[PDB]
Amino acid sequence: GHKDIQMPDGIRREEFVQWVELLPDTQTPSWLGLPNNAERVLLTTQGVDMISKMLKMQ
Repeated sequence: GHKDIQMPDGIRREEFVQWVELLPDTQTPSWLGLPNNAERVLLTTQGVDMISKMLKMQ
């Protein structure tokens, strides 16, 4: 949505490490610049891959 990542205003490394350690942890592909459906596409591909592996299994 309208929210976006804000770069730290600090000038020392400690502020940067505190900021990254305090990251929201709700990473979405939109962080990378990719569309948010990229995760859905990747999960679909992984599910198809698991289906193929299970089919090869028997």
